Amino acid sequence: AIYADNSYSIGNTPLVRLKHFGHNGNVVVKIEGRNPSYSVKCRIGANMVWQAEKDGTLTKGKEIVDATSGNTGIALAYVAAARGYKITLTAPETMSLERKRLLCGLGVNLVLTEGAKGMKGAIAKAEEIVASDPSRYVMLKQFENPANPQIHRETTGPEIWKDTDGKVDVVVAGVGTGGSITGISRAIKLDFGKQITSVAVEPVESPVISQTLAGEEVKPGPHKIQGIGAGFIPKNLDLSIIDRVETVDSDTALATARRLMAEEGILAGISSGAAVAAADRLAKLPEFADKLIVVILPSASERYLSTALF
Amino acid sequence: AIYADNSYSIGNTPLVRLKHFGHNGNVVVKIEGRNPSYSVKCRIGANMVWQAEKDGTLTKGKEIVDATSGNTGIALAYVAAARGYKITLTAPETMSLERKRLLCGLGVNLVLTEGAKGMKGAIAKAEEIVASDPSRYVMLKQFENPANPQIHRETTGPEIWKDTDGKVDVVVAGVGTGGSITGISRAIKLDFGKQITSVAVEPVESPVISQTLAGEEVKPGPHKIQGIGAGFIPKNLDLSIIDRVETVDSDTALATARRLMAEEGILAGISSGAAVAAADRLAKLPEFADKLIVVILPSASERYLSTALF
Repeated sequence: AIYADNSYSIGNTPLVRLKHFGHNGNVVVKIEGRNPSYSVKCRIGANMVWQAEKDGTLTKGKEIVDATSGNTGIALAYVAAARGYKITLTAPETMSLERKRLLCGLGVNLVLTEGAKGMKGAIAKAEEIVASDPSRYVMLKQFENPANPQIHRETTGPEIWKDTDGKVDVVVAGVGTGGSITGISRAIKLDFGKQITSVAVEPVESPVISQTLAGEEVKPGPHKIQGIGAGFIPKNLDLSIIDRVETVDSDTALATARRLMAEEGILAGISSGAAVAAADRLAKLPEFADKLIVVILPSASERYLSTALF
Repeated sequence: AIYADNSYSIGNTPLVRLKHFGHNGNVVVKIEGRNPSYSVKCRIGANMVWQAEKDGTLTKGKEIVDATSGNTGIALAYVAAARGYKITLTAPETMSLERKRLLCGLGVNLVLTEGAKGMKGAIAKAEEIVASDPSRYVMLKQFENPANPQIHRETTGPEIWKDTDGKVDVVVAGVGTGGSITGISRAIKLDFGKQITSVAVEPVESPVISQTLAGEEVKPGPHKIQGIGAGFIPKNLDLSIIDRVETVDSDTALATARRLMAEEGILAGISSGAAVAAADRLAKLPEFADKLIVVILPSASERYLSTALF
């Protein structure tokens, strides 16, 4: 029916079958670009704010502070705007000027730090701002805030189960904060009782989950797959539900993304191309030929036009 | 469940209540930016192609030719890509270079005409290309192709009826091709038996529907409300279901659009700001205080960032 504000309109994203990936239709994609803010992060921007209200840490008057690497800050921005919260978001001068303006036009009180050290400064500034008056601010902390995976367990997971009628066999998701694969896996494995195969995807340039699980020295490193590869293990990544970890390089993630536009008519971001390249690999293994593979496409295309993707 | 391709995933867009427009919640918006291609036009790109198949004019091998003023060409582009059709789209050198590239990355064989005369050349080229071999091409003709309003009568209309439980009293829609208000109005007035108020919206700069219905000389003229104000009466505009015509100027359409971002957390285009300004006007008339007003928001924000809107 009718949503009280734009925060409630999250989710119910479509599953679509791919024709030029997989084997006789075993790869189906879940299009999270089909959301407010054009990415999966709307789901956690909404729920981290709802939960902060449920527990009283968010009150009719307090101000949201956070630092953001991109999609999340827009999510929180639109939810704050929808629900009428002051929001401060911190980000260095290493930022897109189209990303600055979007945030600003969202009523974000944007904090511009120095580029140099990277995101460690703006994040430090984000705790710094809170440190001034903790009673005035609340930092939502997507990497460790459990409301992040709990929304995927409550929505994104059941949506997958429902739309496939319980027939999903594998789920393929890149990991940034890890909340996606976590919430979904728990949903399907624990609430819906089905021992699916949960596949984490990361960049071959910064393969810290793979290096970790194999006891190998952890060596994070630069990459272009925007949205994943945080370069450490996030607290919202539960390695206990991860069955398999696939790595994908940036160039293949791009080529796959472009390929989805030109052949599938699906316009998604570099991270969505990374996830499909991972799922395609598995789908074309005789052990997965009969199984139903569900791949999360984290974001939509038109918010990557001016980096590499175009 | 699972869509065979991205064309089938159109529609089921949300209704959201506005908090800073209308009077005690009588204005609710339908967010058509929440679609593949990020606009309502995905609905006609999909259906004009489906219907052309139903009637045999589109065959496994023919090529789509059309000229486009923007959103429609992306819609057709993604549907052609999804359904595996060659598409030629014509457009002058008066085009966004980010709009060119999106189309190109969609596998569009783009035709670049001369700017000078405007869109009359690229359209003429679009018939010109067909004129070479009509057996090779098919021109879908959104302004007069009835599959355009029939999709809104089949989907967008019933979605409104269903989500409001039949309680919608007024529908507010800007008119470009007119298919939106047409299909929706017929749906609700004729199929669902309810004598709602259908309100067309146009720019005060090019008020040809208003000048027409009042017998006044028709004087189209330049405007910035992208998506509406075609500067003539389209064949897919049935003035027989239009109860009222509101005009809105470009500056107010912008301000209203920005206002939806900053206060509602709804990121939409200039034409969506035009439609809400029209609906807000009516909503604050004592005669509409009790009635439920539904406003179509035709497109999403991130595809206007680089003109005026930002």
